[PDB]
Formats: sequence, structure tokens, C-alpha cells
Amino acid sequence: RFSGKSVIITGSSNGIGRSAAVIFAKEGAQVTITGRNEDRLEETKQQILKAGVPAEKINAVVADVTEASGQDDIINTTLAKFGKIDILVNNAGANLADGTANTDQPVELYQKTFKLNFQAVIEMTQKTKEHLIKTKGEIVNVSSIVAGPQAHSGYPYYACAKAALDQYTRCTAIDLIQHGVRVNSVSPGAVATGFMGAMGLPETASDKLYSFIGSRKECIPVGHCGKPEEIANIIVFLADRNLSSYIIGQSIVADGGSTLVMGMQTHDLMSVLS
Amino acid sequence: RFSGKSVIITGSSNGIGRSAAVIFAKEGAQVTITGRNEDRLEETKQQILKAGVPAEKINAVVADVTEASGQDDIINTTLAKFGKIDILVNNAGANLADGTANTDQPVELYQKTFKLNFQAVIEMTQKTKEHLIKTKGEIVNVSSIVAGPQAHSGYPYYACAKAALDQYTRCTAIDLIQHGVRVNSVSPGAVATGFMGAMGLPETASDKLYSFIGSRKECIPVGHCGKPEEIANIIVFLADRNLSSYIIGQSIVADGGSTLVMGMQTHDLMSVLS
Amino acid sequence: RFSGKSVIITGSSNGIGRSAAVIFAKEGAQVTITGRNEDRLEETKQQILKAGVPAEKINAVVADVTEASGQDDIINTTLAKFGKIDILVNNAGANLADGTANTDQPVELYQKTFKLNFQAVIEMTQKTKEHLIKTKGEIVNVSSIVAGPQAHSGYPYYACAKAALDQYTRCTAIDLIQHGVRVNSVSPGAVATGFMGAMGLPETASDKLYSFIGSRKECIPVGHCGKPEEIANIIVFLADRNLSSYIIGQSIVADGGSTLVMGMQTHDLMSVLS
Amino acid sequence: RFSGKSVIITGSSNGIGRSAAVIFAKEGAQVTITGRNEDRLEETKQQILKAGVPAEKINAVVADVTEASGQDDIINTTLAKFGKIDILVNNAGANLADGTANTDQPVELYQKTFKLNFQAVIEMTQKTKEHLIKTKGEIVNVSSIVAGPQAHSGYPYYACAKAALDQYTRCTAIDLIQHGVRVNSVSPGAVATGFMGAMGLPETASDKLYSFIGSRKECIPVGHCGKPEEIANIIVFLADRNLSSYIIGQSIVADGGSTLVMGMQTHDLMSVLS
Ligand SMILES: NC(=O)C1=CN([C@@H]2O[C@H](COP(=O)(O)OP(=O)(O)OC[C@H]3O[C@@H](n4cnc5c(N)ncnc54)[C@H](OP(=O)(O)O)[C@@H]3O)[C@@H](O)[C@H]2O)C=CC1
Ligand SMILES: NC(=O)C1=CN([C@@H]2O[C@H](COP(=O)(O)OP(=O)(O)OC[C@H]3O[C@@H](n4cnc5c(N)ncnc54)[C@H](OP(=O)(O)O)[C@@H]3O)[C@@H](O)[C@H]2O)C=CC1
Ligand SMILES: NC(=O)C1=CN([C@@H]2O[C@H](COP(=O)(O)OP(=O)(O)OC[C@H]3O[C@@H](n4cnc5c(N)ncnc54)[C@H](OP(=O)(O)O)[C@@H]3O)[C@@H](O)[C@H]2O)C=CC1
Ligand SMILES: NC(=O)C1=CN([C@@H]2O[C@H](COP(=O)(O)OP(=O)(O)OC[C@H]3O[C@@H](n4cnc5c(N)ncnc54)[C@H](OP(=O)(O)O)[C@@H]3O)[C@@H](O)[C@H]2O)C=CC1
Ligand SMILES: CN1[C@@H]2CC[C@H]1CC(=O)C2
Ligand SMILES: CN1[C@@H]2CC[C@H]1CC(=O)C2
Ligand SMILES: CN1[C@@H]2CC[C@H]1CC(=O)C2
Ligand SMILES: CN1[C@@H]2CC[C@H]1CC(=O)C2
Repeated sequence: RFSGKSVIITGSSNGIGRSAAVIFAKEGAQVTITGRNEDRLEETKQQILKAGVPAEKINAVVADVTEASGQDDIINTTLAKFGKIDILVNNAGANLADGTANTDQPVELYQKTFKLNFQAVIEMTQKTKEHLIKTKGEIVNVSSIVAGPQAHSGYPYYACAKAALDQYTRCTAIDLIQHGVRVNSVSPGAVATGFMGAMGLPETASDKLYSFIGSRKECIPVGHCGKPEEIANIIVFLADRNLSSYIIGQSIVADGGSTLVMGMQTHDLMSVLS
Repeated sequence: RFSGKSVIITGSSNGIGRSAAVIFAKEGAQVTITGRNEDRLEETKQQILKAGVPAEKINAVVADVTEASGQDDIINTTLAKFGKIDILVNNAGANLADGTANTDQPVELYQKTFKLNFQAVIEMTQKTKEHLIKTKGEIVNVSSIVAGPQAHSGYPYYACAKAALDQYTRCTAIDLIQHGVRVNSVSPGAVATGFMGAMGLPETASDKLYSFIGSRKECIPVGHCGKPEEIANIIVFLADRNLSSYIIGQSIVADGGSTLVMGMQTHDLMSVLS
Repeated sequence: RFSGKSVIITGSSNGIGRSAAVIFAKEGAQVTITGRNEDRLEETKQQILKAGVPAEKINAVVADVTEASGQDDIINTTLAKFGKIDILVNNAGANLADGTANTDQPVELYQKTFKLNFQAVIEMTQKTKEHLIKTKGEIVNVSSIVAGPQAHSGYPYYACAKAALDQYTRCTAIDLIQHGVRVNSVSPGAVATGFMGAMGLPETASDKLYSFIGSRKECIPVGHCGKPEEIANIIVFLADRNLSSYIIGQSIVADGGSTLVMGMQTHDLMSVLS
Repeated sequence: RFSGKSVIITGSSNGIGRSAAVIFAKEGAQVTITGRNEDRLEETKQQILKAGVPAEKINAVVADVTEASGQDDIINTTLAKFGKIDILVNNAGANLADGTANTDQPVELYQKTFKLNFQAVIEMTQKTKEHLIKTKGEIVNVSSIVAGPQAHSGYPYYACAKAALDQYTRCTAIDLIQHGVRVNSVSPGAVATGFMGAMGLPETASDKLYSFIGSRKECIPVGHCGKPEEIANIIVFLADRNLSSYIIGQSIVADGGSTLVMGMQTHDLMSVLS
């Protein structure tokens, strides 16, 4: 339970952020849900309400997490309404696509990619710090296996932003634990959300993709494509001092086993000898 | 909840294994607790009973996990009494000490060390496999930060056994997930248990040690020495398909942040310039 | 030998870059040395000339690696004077300081730190590619143990920039190898150079700091503080396709063993028991 | 040069060891080559003689590295003929096969796999130490990408033995460096040698297998299967204190980029959408 806890979940107007928000709410938390898409943000709110959570325990904020005023709005409204902040979930993120790929992607794409997936995390962390230390709270960042240890050459900026995020999780974890706040992270593998849709893929195509990798053991050993709730459960676990108190500055990989398979292992000996 | 689940926790006559066993039991599991020390095994049983768990839901077995007959006894009695096996927790382990240290420790110490911390894990895994696949169960191994990434030159065999364990967790996870069983692990940092006592340290000395590292931020950033329950909570989380289903073949580090600190970082710039 | 090889070493006006430059030159390579400080760049040129290398083999360029103008001059002058580019070593880097520390360092320091330690690498890589694939050349990046696996909470942006670099090395390595160009990196530990001076420390304080860590085994196990040449040697090995041809997208750690020591290991058992 | 250097290369009767042996010899070192197969050991000696090296510089010893008798002969003959030992390269190793696979391989295969790939290293290290600290020598271990970070479920014991080796390299490196001896390692990926033959594959099948993976970029990004010399080169670099002096307790990965590819990346987006 997170009864009474004030929780801020960035990027909760869809996917992982949404699931996490409903879980926190079902666990008795006062949650600040936010995003840019007003319709989807409303959908998240309705799912929480449908869960039997009173409207006063929900603070929906329409904002761009990369904008200073948007960040301030998210934080100020949660403070005004809940009077404190216990947990910060830096979940908002995306693999920004402009049509280019590989090392040829423009630096402008690099700037925007880092602006969202990294700089915004720094800013939310800095602006939330003082409040988290007054409650001896938590921070849970949402990284990705795209950070490594394998190469993700098709989209280096997104991959490197996450890699930067991981070391930021470790740095802020060791610095902030001094003041009583724990910092950890989750590195998801493939998760069927609106992620590919945001990259430009029609629902029909994103579905085909998630379905394909979810059925190929060399893609996802576990036998199914990740679901938002599966990642949300681990974000919640890491946000629960009572259960994960001894875990500090770590990002637990949740990829159904994807990173445990090499490209060379997709061929079996026999078939190669034929 | 683990209502009805059949759980085998090796090394549950003390420390982490004990805590995990009581948690599983409190969660409604039928637990097989085992060890070599009859008195301590009984103490674990009593703690479970004191928790309000009926005696029929407890299978206490006195055995040496490195002995074939001991392993068989553990497995057979749990099958006879519970009729199935859902979770295997390879927790039994120890840093065997014979008075020597560093690369000079004898190979005989290496053989015994691996016999317990590694070979016994292989054997329990092989003998439990078929039953775990009939229930599409779980395996949770208990490794250690002594496996790396830092060197632990004072006791190379214990350190290397754990390192071997980690790759075994990954290997068996990818091989066994094909048949529906998930395999993960936990790599604890310092935990105040009977661990140092088993190495030859009197309770008074082990207490002084755990107390010292628990109060030095450069030793354990979190501000306290690990408690068995803190590691147990994560073993339980990993044993819960419903919550950690997408985590496969991973060992989550729980060391209060110890491995995040370098030896060179124990000196601050100013004091060095003085 | 690098006879018939055109090499560009950014940040070769001092420290590691300087050493790398003199070795490449001694091995018969046409070398382009660069930096912002003309006095020190001249000193580098001087050491190369003293090594018996003819002036027509050395192309000194004053430039700011973060400015497009500087980048273009570095590349164009080499192409104009040497007609091609075989090796590019992204050595330029620094832990920018503004007096602030920890998670409190301003985003402005972040932006400047990344522009130098990461964006400059992206840009030099993008602008040199074409010529490197022309000669089936090499790329050697210089990172730092500051990227991980330990936390470096005092200067997060410098740490995270290096963490991003490492994933960039991997991404470009896998992307550019299909065009015949190898990408690798070296992650140095502490090395007595002008690094600390650039941070604001007078030579006396710098020498003191370096001497101290070089004499404490819990700081640098190898027994001495690293010297520029020790890192230059491995940069040269990685730049020599004839010798390291099978190493791809890797960053070899050269820290005299620093990352192999935990902060907790700085205290021996007996000291604690008293 | 290794002029005035006495070098022991276990497993130098074939593959990587053979290549390493010829290079060391070409660099003017007194070399001790060893193996069990006298025919192949002779072939190694022959290549060294053909390289212009005098017979008094080469000490061929027939021995089983897993037997104390063999270990003592390897060491004593070198000391008797060359008077000292400067470098020890633990190259001997093999993925022992008995027809079984996966987590089902018997503990008996485990014991044999570890005795060769791990215990033999412990023993050679313990028995050579004294002489290595006498000359402030080097130790280079040969591991494998088989240790991780990916799973290698088909042959767990060989994989785990290498994982144990890596932590042993780190432990002994930090322990032996205080006595002036450097310990490092190289983790090769696929390399066309007699490795597959030892596993039971006829030369034709072996050549086919090696050619296949060397031509598929998702298998070996670099474009070719590794050759013994490519690994020997890095072993020699690590054995050359004059060049790698600052590298301690590290195992550089030389797999032509294999570990940088995920099984999921073997499928491109467009192929999936159709
Ligand atoms: N899906 C996958 O396979 C993986 C996802 N991840 C991580 O998960 C997160 C994304 O969620 P899913 O993963 O659920 O993605 P979508 O389901 O892609 O969710 C994106 C979320 O973040 C928000 N967001 C994106 N950019 C901005 C912005 N500039 N300002 C405010 N909000 C923004 C979206 O808001 P709305 O659209 O209004 O803007 C939305 O709530 C990222 O941190 C991502 O890296 C990591 C690994 C794999
Ligand atoms: N304590 C710490 O700081 C850390 C502990 N760990 C891991 O935790 C586990 C040990 O528990 P704690 O950690 O709680 O240790 P103790 O509290 O040391 O518990 C040891 C447990 O394992 C059992 N055990 C040991 N050897 C054998 C054997 N041959 N046959 C049967 N049972 C055996 C003991 O049985 P009884 O004594 O009868 O025999 C007991 O239940 C190991 O896996 C260890 O590596 C990992 C990192 C840190
Ligand atoms: N020293 C250490 O302990 C470690 C160093 N490293 C890496 O080594 C590199 C730094 O070299 P040393 O290590 O030799 O450092 P200094 O000896 O600090 O050398 C810095 C070098 O880079 C150049 N440089 C810095 N900023 C710029 C800029 N904006 N434009 C052009 N050139 C610039 C300097 O040129 P001049 O000042 O004219 O501009 C100089 O040649 C970095 O990549 C750093 O991260 C990694 C780990 C440890
Ligand atoms: N080939 C590959 O793709 C990879 C190889 N490696 C490592 O390379 C080494 C093997 O060499 P290649 O790689 O050249 O293999 P083979 O070409 O397989 O060479 C095996 C070598 O070790 C010796 N050897 C094996 N078992 C014993 C024993 N019991 N006693 C004495 N010598 C023994 C052989 O001697 P002879 O048979 O007389 O006994 C021979 O010189 C191992 O350490 C292996 O793990 C790591 C990764 C990949
Ligand atoms: C890197 N890439 C990200 C997350 C896993 C993988 C597949 C996908 O669909 C999006
Ligand atoms: C390696 N060593 C093990 C576990 C953490 C560290 C301290 C201790 O007391 C026992
Ligand atoms: C790697 N090395 C460490 C931390 C940053 C850099 C400079 C120094 O003096 C100590
Ligand atoms: C590293 N390399 C991989 C797996 C084991 C070894 C032999 C081979 O042919 C492929």
C-alpha cells in the first residue's frame, strides 16, 4: 500500500506511466498523472476513477515535461493539492524519429532526444529533490535495454540518452541517499504500448510487430511481448521502501530475457551444417 | 500471496533463508525449511508456527545440501507431503574459511567452496526441474556482490563460485523458460546474519563488524547494515510470477549501495590537499 | 608502424592526446595535432620535432572542438595537407567545473559538459566518417571509468557524458564496421596530466593529489598514478588494425585497478574489531 | 621484444596458444610450449623454428595441464632450461562434450569442465606465482564471451567456468599486483581453431561452421571469423608490461563485435511488417 503517498508519474497519459499510475492509485496513493495529449490523459484519469478512486486523489496536468513551466505546473499543482511529494517516477520518454537512422541521424535529433529522455529527468529530479527529502521519498527512473550492453546503432541518440540516464541513476542515488531519498530504475525490454505509435507506426503495424517478437523465442524468451503492467509492477516495487529498501542505484532489467540472446545464437548448429 | 504454493528454501535454518521462509509461510505457502543445525532449524519452525501457520504447512528437513541423499530427502519429503513443488530457493551458501586467505587458499578449500555454493545449486536445480515445469514454477538463486565487478582477492573461491552462479542463473533461465519456469537471482551486499559466525567470528565480533560498516557511508551508503528480511522481500518478489513475470535471468543487486563506491572515493579532495 | 597513415588526435595540445600524437608520429604517421591553447600546442609540436619527425609530417591546428568552425578546420587542413584520413582519435575532453557539485550542478554546466565530451564526438565522427570509410580506417574514443559501474555523484554530467560516449562507441562500431571502419575506446582511470589543472587546481595541488592516490593501493592498486604514455600506448594499439583487428566496439579500462576496489574494502577486519 | 623473457604458454600445441607461442618466440623470448598431443606440439615447434628461432629458445613439454605431474613438468623444465619465468599465459581450455546438452549435462561433465578450464588455472597460478614475483612478471588468462553477459544454456559448465575465471583474474590481479605481478585476460569470441574439432566435429563441418558465422554480420559484425593470430596479438600486448602496464585485472573482449548484437536485432522492421 501507498496510502496517503503523493506520487508524480510523468508520461502517465499512456503505456507504462498509465499502468503505474493506476497501480499506485489502487494502492491508495494520491497521484499526479500528466502528459501532452488531453484525450489520453483523460482516459488515464477515467481508468483510475473506474477503479473506485475518488477524484480528489487525482491531479491531472496537461504539460510538456521538457518545458520549465510545464515541470513547475506538474510540481506546484501536486504540492498545492496534496501538500507534499513522496515519489517521483521519471517515466516520460520516447525514441524520437525524424526519418533518418544510424550514425547519420542529425544532431538536432540528438538535442531533442536528450532534451526529453535526459535533461527533463535532471530537471524534474532537481525540482523535486527538496520535497522528496522532506518525506524521505523515492525516485524511480524508467530507462531501457537500448542503453546497452548491446549496440543499438539504428538510433544512437535514444540509446545513449538511456545510457546517460543509468549513470545518472547511480550518481543521484549515492548523492541523494545521504538525505534519505532512494533512487533506482527499471530498464524495460519490448513493451506493447504507444511507443511504436509515437515513432510513426499505425496501430495495425505496431500490433504486428509486438505480436511477432512476442512469439519468437530468440526475440523474447519469455514467450510474450511485455505488457505495461509488467513494468509497472516493478516500478511500484522499487517505489516501496518497505520491500526494496536495500536496493540503491540499480536499474533492474525487465525484457523477458531479450538481452540474454546473441545474434549468433539465432542459428542452431545442425541447420548451419546443412 | 503464495496460497497453496509449495516452496523449498535451502539454508532456511538461519539468516536470509529463514526470513524468506517465514515470509512465504505468512503469504500462505507450504514451506520446506532445511539445514544441518537441528536447533536452529527448529527455531525457524517455531517462528513460522508463532506466525499462526499450521504445522502441516511446514516440512522441516535436517540435511546437508551437498549430499545426494540429503537433497533427495529435501525433495522427496516435500513431494510426499505437499504433492508438488512450485518454487526452489537456492539460498544455502557460505564463505568457507580454513585460516588461509588470498590466492594462497588451498584447492581443497576451492573444492568444498564450490561443492556448496555451486555444485549443490546445479544438483538441486536438476532434481527439481521436472517438478517445477509441471507447475510452471520459479527458481530464485541467492548470489553475492562478491562475484564482481570488484575484486575479492581475500577469498577467491567463494567469490568465483558466486560468479559462476550468476552465469548459471542466466543459462538455466534461458533454457528452462522454454518449459515455463522462470529463473532469477539476488546478489546481496552485507547482511547481518549468521554468515560471519559461520566463518568463525564470535557473535560479539560479528556484531561489531555489521555495526561498523552499517554506519560508514563509504561502506554502505544506505545508512544501515542489511537485514535478512530486506533480501527476503526481493527473493519473494522474484518468486511471484504475478509481479515480476517479465524479469528473466537477472540477479538484482541489493547492497545498500556498497558496490557503487570506489576505494579511491573514500578520500575527499580537501583532506588530501592538507 | 603508421607509415602512410594520416592521424587526427583532438586534444593533442596536452596530456594523453599529446603522448598519443608523439607515438603516432614516431611510428611514421602524418599527424594533425590540435587544441585551443597555441602555447601548449606548440610544445606538442616541439616534442614531435625533437623525436626526429620532419615538420611536413605534423599539422598543428588551433581550434575549439565544440565549434563547427574548429571541427571543419581540423578535418580540412588534414585532407588538404595529407590528402586523406586513416585514424581519428576523439581524445578532447574535460570535467568542466563552475564551483558547484553533486546533483546541484546547473543544467547549464550539463549542456557545456555534454557539448564537449559527447556532442563534439558525435560531430567529429559524422564529419570524418566519409574519409574513414574511404581508407577503411579507425576510430578510437577516450572515455573514463567515470562512466561506471561506480557512481560519481560529485560531477554527474561529466560522468553521464562518458556513459553516453560508451554506448555511442558501441553503436557507431556496429554501424560503421559494415563500411569497413573500426570503432573502439579506452576508459582511463586517474592519470597525471593537465586534467586537474583545467578544473582549477594549481600545479602544486595537482601534483600532491596525483602523488597521493598513486601511493595508496586502495586508490590505485598498480602502485603509481597513470602517465599519459600508458593510455597513449593502448590508444595506439587500438588504432593499429594489424594488431587489434578483432576488437570491435569495446572500451578497455586502464585504471591501474582502481575500479576493482570497493569503498568497504578500505577497512581490514582486524582494524574494525579494534 | 621479449628478449630476456621466459614465457610459458599452456595449450600451445594448437590454435591460439600456438600463435601466441610463435609471436613471443619471434620477439626473442625463451618459450615453453606444451600440450598432450605430441604430433601437434611438434608442429608448433616446427613453425617456431621456421620463423628463424633457435631450438635452444624453445622448450616443448608433453603434459596434461589438469594433472599435478603435468603442471610440475611444465614449470620445472622451464626453470631448469631458462632459469626463470617472466610470463605465464593460461590458454589451455576446451568446451568438453559428452553428447548431452543444456541444463541436463551431468555433474560429471561439470567436474571435468571445471578441472580443465578453471582449477588448472588456479593451480598453474599458485605454482608459478613465486617465480613471477621474482621477475615482476605477467599473467594473461584466456576466457571467452561464453561467460556472459548473454546466456549460453547449451553448455552451462563451460560457460560458468569462464565466468569463474573472469572473477579469478580480477581477484589474483589485485592480490598479486601488490607483489609486482600483473594479471589480465582476453575473452575471445568465435575463432577458427581446433576448438570445434575437440568437440567432435570433422574438419569439413568445422570449416563450414566457421565460414558461415564469419559471413553473417548478425553473427560476427567484423566480417570474418577470428583467426588465432588476432587473439595472440592481444595476449602479447597484455603480456608486454612496457605497453599495457596500466591495465590491471581486465579481460578485453575480442569477438569481432558478436556480443554487441541481440537475437531480436536479427530481424529488421520491414521484414516483420510483411
Ligand atoms: N515501449 C517499450 O518497449 C519501452 C519503453 N521504455 C520507456 O518507457 C517510457 C515510454 O512509455 P511507453 O514505454 O509506455 O510509451 P508511450 O506508451 O510511448 O508513452 C510515452 C509517454 O511519455 C509522454 N511523453 C513523451 N514525450 C513527452 C514530452 N515531451 N512531454 C510530456 N510527456 C511526454 C507521453 O505523453 P503524451 O503522448 O501526451 O505526450 C506518454 O505518457 C520511456 O521512458 C521509454 O524510454 C523503455 C524500454 C522499452
Ligand atoms: N550474509 C551476507 O552478508 C551475504 C550472504 N549471501 C548469501 O546468503 C546465503 C547465506 O545466508 P546468510 O546469508 O543468511 O547466512 P547464514 O546466515 O550464514 O546461513 C547459512 C545457511 O545455509 C545453510 N548451509 C550452509 N552450508 C550448508 C550445507 N553444506 N548443507 C546445508 N545447509 C548449509 C545453513 O544451514 P545450518 O548452518 O544448519 O547449516 C543456513 O541455513 C548464501 O547463499 C550466501 O552466499 C550473499 C551475500 C552477502
Ligand atoms: N586525466 C585523467 O585522469 C583522465 C582523463 N580522461 C580523458 O582524457 C581526455 C583529456 O586529456 P588529459 O586526459 O590528457 O587532459 P588535459 O590534459 O586535461 O587535456 C585536455 C585536452 O583536450 C583539449 N580540450 C579540452 N577542451 C577543449 C575544447 N573545447 N576544444 C578543443 N580542445 C579541447 C585540450 O586542449 P587545450 O586546453 O588547448 O585546449 C587538451 O589537449 C578527456 O577525453 C578525458 O575525459 C579520462 C579519464 C581520466
Ligand atoms: N576457439 C574459439 O572460438 C574460442 C576459444 N577460447 C579459448 O581458447 C583456448 C583454446 O584454444 P583454441 O582456442 O586455440 O583451442 P584448440 O585450438 O581447441 O586448443 C586447445 C588447446 O589447449 C590444450 N588443451 C586442452 N585440454 C588440455 C589438457 N587437459 N591438458 C593440456 N592441454 C590441453 C590443447 O592441447 P592438445 O589438444 O595436445 O592437448 C591445445 O593447445 C581455451 O582457453 C578456450 O576456452 C575462448 C573463446 C572462443
Ligand atoms: C530497443 N527497442 C525498443 C524497446 C525494445 C526494442 C524493441 C521496440 O519495439 C522498442
Ligand atoms: C563480501 N562480504 C560478504 C558480503 C558483503 C561483504 C561483507 C561481509 O560481511 C560478507
Ligand atoms: C578517472 N580520474 C579519477 C576521477 C576523474 C579522473 C581524474 C582524477 O584525478 C580521479
Ligand atoms: C565463442 N565461440 C562461440 C561459442 C563458443 C565459441 C566457439 C564457437 O564456434 C562460437
